[PDB]
Amino acid sequence: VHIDLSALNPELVQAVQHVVIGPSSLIVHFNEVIGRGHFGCVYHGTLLDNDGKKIHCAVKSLNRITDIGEVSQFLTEGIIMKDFSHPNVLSLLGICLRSEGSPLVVLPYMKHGDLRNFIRNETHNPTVKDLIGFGLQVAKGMKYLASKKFVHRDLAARNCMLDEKFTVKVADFGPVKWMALESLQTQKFTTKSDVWSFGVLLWELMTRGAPPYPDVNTFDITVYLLQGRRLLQPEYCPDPLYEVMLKCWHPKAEMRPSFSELVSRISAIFSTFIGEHYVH
Ligand SMILES: COc1cc2nccc(Oc3ccc(NC(=O)c4c(C)n(C)n(-c5ccccc5)c4=O)cc3F)c2cc1OC
Repeated sequence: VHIDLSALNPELVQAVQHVVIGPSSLIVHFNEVIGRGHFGCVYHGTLLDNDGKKIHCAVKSLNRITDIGEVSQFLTEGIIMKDFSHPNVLSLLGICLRSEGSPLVVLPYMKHGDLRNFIRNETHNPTVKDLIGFGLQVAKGMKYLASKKFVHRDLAARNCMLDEKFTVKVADFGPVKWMALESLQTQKFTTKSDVWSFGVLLWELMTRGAPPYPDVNTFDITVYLLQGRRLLQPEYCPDPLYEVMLKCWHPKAEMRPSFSELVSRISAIFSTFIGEHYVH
């Protein structure tokens, strides 16, 4: 991969400079990988500040970026994300623009990986409170994103990260069994469609990572929803939380709760529960 960085626009390169990091602070370990490939080609990295203080990070290689249009899109994506600062939204540590090799994305290392795999792992013992807690953290990261007027487009348990402190980090912003009714038939995406996906995400949490709609095909989902059928209440899901889920799957997007309202409602439910193995 050889990208001509001189073909990039002067004004956009200037705008991206505050997001750029390079070999004077970042060591990429190209011989050691992270994960199975859902998040792409990801390597271990180490970022150092001016005094030599080391930070563990994940370095993603954008191997499909070939032309200057794609690099330009990538830059702006980096600009947008670098502004974001919330405990429940994954940080962008920086990006690398290189003359040789694919563009790179630098994120803080997430010890416990993604949320779906954490909750499916039978050696972990989250309580009902723990799972509600994880859902509450997702809602707050989504509340911040919605306040910044950003549409996620791919919200699901698999796309939320878990750090060493068990802080949930919403990620992969910027999957038909997760899509709102209106997204499936009009291809439109809004904060309200993110709300539907959050409902499915909550359902995944209470089932500890069960696959949604196991007995309906991906092409039969639209009609299933139009017949007024919904995901069944999980064994460990309390009735008030199941109500929240059903409200998230309202056929009319505008009647769905906002993330502000969801944080409020889930916060109330969460406090009624006792017993937690993973404290954030
Ligand atoms: C221990 O196991 C793991 C630890 C892990 N630790 C950290 C990160 C991990 O994975 C990733 C998670 C998220 C992303 N990226 C995003 O969320 C991105 C967003 C929102 N934007 C906007 N961009 C973007 C796109 C263009 C330009 C600028 C940023 C992104 O790259 C990348 C990853 F590699 C891990 C995966 C692990 O196992 C799989």
